[PDB]
Parts: sequence; C-alpha cells; structure tokens
Amino acid sequence: PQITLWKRPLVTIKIGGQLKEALLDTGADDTVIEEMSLPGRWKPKMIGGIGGFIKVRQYDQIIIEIAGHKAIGTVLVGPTPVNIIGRNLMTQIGATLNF
Amino acid sequence: PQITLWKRPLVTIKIGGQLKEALLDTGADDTVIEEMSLPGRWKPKMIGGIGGFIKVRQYDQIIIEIAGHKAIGTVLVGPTPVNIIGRNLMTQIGATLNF
Ligand SMILES: CC(C)CN(C[C@@H](O)[C@H](Cc1ccccc1)NC(=O)O[C@H]1CO[C@H]2OCC[C@H]21)S(=O)(=O)c1ccc(N)cc1
Ligand SMILES: [Cl-]
Ligand SMILES: [Cl-]
Ligand code: NA
Repeated sequence: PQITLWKRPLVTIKIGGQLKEALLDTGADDTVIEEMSLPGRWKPKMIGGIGGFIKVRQYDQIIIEIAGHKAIGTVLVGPTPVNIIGRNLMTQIGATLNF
Repeated sequence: PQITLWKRPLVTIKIGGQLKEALLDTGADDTVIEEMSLPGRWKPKMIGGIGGFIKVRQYDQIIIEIAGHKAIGTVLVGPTPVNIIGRNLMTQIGATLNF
C-alpha cells in the first residue's frame, strides 16, 4: 500500500503465532515488541529513546508477517509502550518514504 | 525523493536560519528538536517514548524547511536525543510510506 501519515501507521503483524498491532516506525532502528515469549536463544540489550533506556531481550532470526509480507530478523522484546516495527524489518518488505 | 530505510532517513532542515539534521520519523506524532531558541510564546507538553516521558516546550506556527520543502507548524523543543520530524510536519511535505 501507500500509507499516509495523517494517523499513526499501524499495521497487523503475526509473530510467534500471535496477531498484534504495530507501528511502522522509520525512526526506530530496531523492532521492539511488548513482552511475549519467543523461541530460542536471546541476549540482553539496552535501547534508548525519548525518555531514556529500557532493557530488552534480543531474539535473532525471528519471522514476522507484516501486513501480509514475510520478513526475518532481529526482534527486541521488552517494556515498550507500543509495538514498533523498525527499519531492520521494514527494509525487508521494501518500505520507502516518498515525497 | 524515494528514501529507503537501510540507513537512518536523515534530512537537512532549516529553522531560525540554521541548518540542522533531523530524522524522518513515522513513529513520532510530533516534531521534537533539541534545545534551541525559537520566537514567541510556548506552552507545556509531555511526550512519551521508549524510556518514559519528557517535558518539552511547544512552539506553534514555526517556519521550518524539511528536505527543501516548506512547512509551518508545531515544533517541540526539549531533550530529545536526535532531532525528529514527526507526522505533523511530514504530512505538510506530502510524505507517505510505501511498500
Ligand atoms: C526517538 C527515536 C529516535 C527512537 N524511537 C522511535 C520513535 O518513533 C518513537 C516510537 C514510540 C511511539 C510511542 C511511544 C513510544 C515510542 N516515537 C517517539 O518517541 O515519538 C514521541 C514524539 O511524538 C510522540 O508520538 C509518539 C510518542 C511521542 S524509540 O521508540 O525510542 C526506539 C529506539 C530504538 C529502537 N530500536 C526502537 C525504537
Ligand atoms: Cl535484523
Ligand atoms: Cl531496496
Ligand atoms: Na533466534
């Protein structure tokens, strides 16, 4: 699609067998999801934004379906106030900003 | 232009006669820039990101060039780690997300 920015660019994702809503966020380097279980190994990470840092679990090689488009990559899991799809996965679905 | 997301989508802005770099950020409702002087009165605002909230100064009807496009609108000033152009001004320059 072409998604205008009058409202938050929310999309449906599928991750870990679960359907969720997430924000397409060009200002996020990494994808960060609210607490949930994911399979395999993880390692701890700190990520920072406005407000400061939160501690997250970094899971690699996670498949996510984003608006119907499959992508694989790193997913960070932790106490984010919103599920955010970052550039690491947006590149994989061919997302661009146009003006 | 068409901006891919392999790198941070940084653009040049001009505000108060000064060039700055800023991030086109679809996950930001609001434009928030690092401390600087702007004309007129400001109003209080709290914004919440990853990390928690911060207090900012809200300036309305500020003239700002973004990647060579004129916008006039609300600019928040506060301790953001990076200058961020949010949806409020990205809509003024006609930006969309496409995939
Ligand atoms: C501040 C940016 C440089 C970085 N952020 C992404 C940004 O899009 C967040 C993403 C976001 C969105 C909602 C809540 C928390 C974080 N937006 C944000 O803080 O926007 C604030 C300004 O406008 C407001 O509208 C949204 C909250 C306000 S971040 O959420 O801190 C972040 C940092 C690292 C990663 N990997 C992923 C996300
Ligand atoms: Cl990745
Ligand atoms: Cl590409
Ligand atoms: Na893994």
